[PDB]
Amino acid sequence: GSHMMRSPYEYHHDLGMNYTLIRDELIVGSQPQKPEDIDHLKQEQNVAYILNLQQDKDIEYWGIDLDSIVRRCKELGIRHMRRPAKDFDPLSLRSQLPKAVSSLEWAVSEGKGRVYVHSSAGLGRAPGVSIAYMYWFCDMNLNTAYDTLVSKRPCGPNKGAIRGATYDLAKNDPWKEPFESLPENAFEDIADWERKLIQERVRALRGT
Ligand SMILES: OC[C@H]1O[C@H](O[C@H]2[C@H](O)[C@@H](O)[C@@H](O[C@H]3[C@H](O)[C@@H](O)[C@@H](O[C@H]4[C@H](O)[C@@H](O)[C@@H](O[C@H]5[C@H](O)[C@@H](O)[C@@H](O[C@H]6[C@H](O)[C@@H](O)[C@@H](O)O[C@@H]6CO)O[C@@H]5CO)O[C@@H]4CO)O[C@@H]3CO)O[C@@H]2CO)[C@H](O)[C@@H](O)[C@@H]1O
Ligand SMILES: OC[C@H]1O[C@H](O[C@H]2[C@H](O)[C@@H](O)[C@@H](O[C@H]3[C@H](O)[C@@H](O)[C@@H](O[C@H]4[C@H](O)[C@@H](O)[C@@H](O[C@H]5[C@H](O)[C@@H](O)[C@@H](O[C@H]6[C@H](O)[C@@H](O)[C@@H](O)O[C@@H]6CO)O[C@@H]5CO)O[C@@H]4CO)O[C@@H]3CO)O[C@@H]2CO)[C@H](O)[C@@H](O)[C@@H]1O
Ligand SMILES: OC[C@H]1O[C@H](O[C@H]2[C@H](O)[C@@H](O)[C@@H](O[C@H]3[C@H](O)[C@@H](O)[C@@H](O[C@H]4[C@H](O)[C@@H](O)[C@@H](O[C@H]5[C@H](O)[C@@H](O)[C@@H](O)O[C@@H]5CO)O[C@@H]4CO)O[C@@H]3CO)O[C@@H]2CO)[C@H](O)[C@@H](O)[C@@H]1O
Ligand SMILES: OC[C@H]1O[C@H](O[C@H]2[C@H](O)[C@@H](O)[C@@H](O[C@H]3[C@H](O)[C@@H](O)[C@@H](O[C@H]4[C@H](O)[C@@H](O)[C@@H](O[C@H]5[C@H](O)[C@@H](O)[C@@H](O)O[C@@H]5CO)O[C@@H]4CO)O[C@@H]3CO)O[C@@H]2CO)[C@H](O)[C@@H](O)[C@@H]1O
Repeated sequence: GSHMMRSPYEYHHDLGMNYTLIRDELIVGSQPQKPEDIDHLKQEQNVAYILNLQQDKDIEYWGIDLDSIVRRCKELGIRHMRRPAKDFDPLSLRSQLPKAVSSLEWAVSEGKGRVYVHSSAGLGRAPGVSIAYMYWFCDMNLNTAYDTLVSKRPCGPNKGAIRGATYDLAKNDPWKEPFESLPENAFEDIADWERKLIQERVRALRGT
């Protein structure tokens, strides 16, 4: 009916799982709600991996029977991966970014089909993870990676968290140069050695 918009971006769980193709290897969207959403993704999008960024309490709140989703994945040869991060929490997204990205980049490199990256709405966590991936592993800077995502799938993923994760992986002696004491554009882009260091540390998180 008639209604003021709660916030700038709203999650309409009642409209079913939604998603957006961002690059050919990479889909970002909301939680699959049923085993049938897995079949959809296999049949329509050649998805061979699911990266789920939700906590257990998210999954309980949204009433999802994750065991049956995961069972369907196994039946269809899809690999289902969990890397939880807190909802509405940019410091949690930041802390978990490197592990989440290692799972996504591993899957893309394995090459069996597309990767479906999701959180609850795919408005916060999953877009952040995807933007970090395109920045660190697809030879862009942070602003270009950010716009690649939000121009296709509008939302306000937290840029500071991604930039802060880039610092966490790349900066020598952080205690000497705290993130908060550095110019705001710091680590919006990276030198070649930094890009190589970040990639080595991310790939070394594989299977951890
Ligand atoms: O109930 C929830 C569920 O949660 C846990 O399982 C999840 C797990 O936490 C989560 O990471 C993910 O698992 C993914 C992973 O993120 C992906 O990256 C991918 O892992 C493969 C990896 O990319 C490959 O490199 C390969 O891993 C090799 C390593 O390269 C080797 O070095 C060696 O790793 C060992 C490592 O050196 C040590 O530090 C030590 O940490 O142990 C490591 C392994 O013992 O071996 C591994 C191979 O074992 O192969 C990986 C492919 O298998 O794919 C993973 C998905 O399978 O998602 C999980 C699912 O939610 C929890 O652990 C579950 O029990 C729990 O049910
Ligand atoms: O630039 C625009 C916009 O960008 C940013 O907003 C983004 C936001 O930060 C990001 O987290 C996301 O927001 C999503 C959210 O991730 C989704 O999950 C969905 O939210 C619904 C959620 O799934 C439900 O569980 C429910 O949340 C309830 C909780 O169940 C309650 O417990 C309570 O949680 C509060 C908790 O007690 C506190 O500890 C703390 O965690 O705060 C929590 C909430 O403040 O309340 C919430 C809500 O009342 O219902 C949720 C529906 O609201 O949908 C969200 C989008 O609507 O995506 C955003 C956009 O990309 C930026 O941060 C903003 O400032 C900026 O305006
Ligand atoms: O040897 C490697 C490298 O060394 C030298 O570069 C160093 C610079 O000389 C030194 O000044 C320092 O550069 C700073 C810069 O001073 C500072 O302004 C900041 O740069 C900002 C820009 O000011 C800002 O406009 C924006 O840049 C945009 C850019 O306009 C746009 O064209 C596009 O390409 O993307 C950019 C945004 O991603 O933001 C940047 C920062 O994000 O920060 C710099 C910090 O490093 O440090 C350099 C360190 O190497 C040589 O001059 C150089 O040619 C050598 O290759
Ligand atoms: O505004 C006009 C500006 O233009 C010219 O600078 C340009 C550089 O010459 C050019 O190379 C490019 O800068 C790149 C940079 O080379 C690249 O290394 C990267 O910079 C990163 C650092 O890698 C990263 O470590 C981090 O730097 C921190 C640093 O760790 C910290 O200790 C302290 O020094 O603060 C730094 C933050 O400034 O962050 C930056 C990323 O922000 O990416 C850079 C941006 O693309 O572009 C420069 C600007 O266009 C002229 O040389 C210069 O004199 C003029 O000021």
